[PDB]
This record gives sequence, structure tokens and C-alpha cells, in this order.
Amino acid sequence: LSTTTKYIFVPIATIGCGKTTVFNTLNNLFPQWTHIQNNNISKKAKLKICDLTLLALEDDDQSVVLFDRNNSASRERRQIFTTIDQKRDEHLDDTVDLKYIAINFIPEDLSEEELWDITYNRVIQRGDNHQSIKSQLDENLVESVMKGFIQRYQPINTSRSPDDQFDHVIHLKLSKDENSLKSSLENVRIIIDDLVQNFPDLIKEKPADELINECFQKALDYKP
Ligand SMILES: Nc1nc2c(ncn2[C@H]2C[C@H](O)[C@@H](COP(=O)(O)OP(=O)(O)O)O2)c(=O)[nH]1
Repeated sequence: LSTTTKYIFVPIATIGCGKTTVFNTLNNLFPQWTHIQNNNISKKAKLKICDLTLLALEDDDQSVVLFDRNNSASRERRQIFTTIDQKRDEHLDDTVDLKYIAINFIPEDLSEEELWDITYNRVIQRGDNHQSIKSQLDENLVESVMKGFIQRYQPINTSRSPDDQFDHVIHLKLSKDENSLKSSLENVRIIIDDLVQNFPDLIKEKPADELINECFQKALDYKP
């Protein structure tokens, strides 16, 4: 009504880390949030993901964008900061404060071998919606595309440009599932607990654990 803060949640990830599952679970819990899926945008689209992000922050209704793209390379993060900063004046007045929250999907201590074993097996066993591999016809192609994102992966580094522009980093886990607890569900809980602590005015009421579980079950059983 006088000073509003908006949030862009930015993954740092590779294919199969669970971005879509985590973000769908969060959107099930918080319907007012906007999940913008790079998978669903034509590469020949007039409005690209950065444009749709700013449009989805214009109304007083709209506070949060889940920016669903890998951003494995540092240049992909730089693109977000520079484009949103250049264009936000077309959409937002000067009373709107924008915060960028990194969602780090790949732990610093994770080897490339473990990253591959977890994510590749997820994708071949359960499928993925990344535009170029959603079909699974040439399995060799799925491998080649996934290897591209890993070859380009540059870990988050908030000590220098561009990642120093993040206002906050949420560090996720990436694990084989253990004790019947899916890694992505653990990460949904990490995000929720982290926001309650660091941005209390965002989550007005923390959801019940059974609601979190149910919203995650819904995301998990979604098979397009
Ligand atoms: N076993 C297991 N599978 C998971 C978990 N999180 C997501 N998945 C499944 C759902 C998908 O079929 C596949 C890739 O997940 P995704 O959410 O589409 O990843 P992403 O490519 O959007 O980053 O892995 C998880 O925590 N455990």
C-alpha cells in the first residue's frame, strides 16, 4: 500500500535436481505465488522468462516469482540481474523493492560423479520436462543435453559478480532418498523454514506438515 517487497527465487541447478518438483510443491502450498517455467516457453516467444517475471510482479497481488530455469552457468545468473534491473522501471514504481533469493540445488561438497548418478537416474527412471529431452526417444540425446548443463555448471560464488547480487541464498540437499523421505520434500521443508526465519512477512502462516506432505505428493504424482 506504500512500500511492497517482491521476491524472485532463482535456482542454481542442472537437469533433474528437482526444480520443477520443489517449485510445484511450493505453488500448491502458496497459490498466490507465480511459477514461471522455462520449459513451457517457446524459444521463439516474444515474451521470454525475464519479461514474464516482471509482468507477474506488477499487481499488489503478486509478490513471488519462482524462476524455473537451471542457471547452471554464472552468465545465466548475470542475465537475470541485468535484464530485470534494466526493465523493472517499465513495470514497477519506485516503492517496490525487489529481492533475489538464490535456491542452491547442488551442494558445494557434491562430486560430479554423485551429481550425475542422482540426477541422470532420476531422469531416465522417472522422466523430465526439460524441453529438449521430455520425449526420451534417443536416450543418447538425453545424456548429451544433461552433460551440457553439467559442463557449463559454475557453483554459486557470492564473493564476486554476478552472484554477489543475491540478497539471500538457501542451501538445499541433494541425496539419494533415505528413510523413505524424498530429497525434494526435505528441500521444500528447508525453504519454508528458511523463509519463516529470514523473511517472516512473506509466509503469513506456516503450513501443517501433513499439508506440506500432501502438496508434495501432488507434485510428485504429476505425469504429463
Ligand atoms: N526419487 C526422487 N525423485 C525425484 C525427487 N525430486 C524429483 N524427482 C523426480 C521427479 C522427476 O521425474 C525427476 C526430475 O525432477 P524435476 O523436478 O523434474 O527436476 P528438474 O529437471 O525440474 O530440476 O525426478 C526426489 O527427491 N527423489
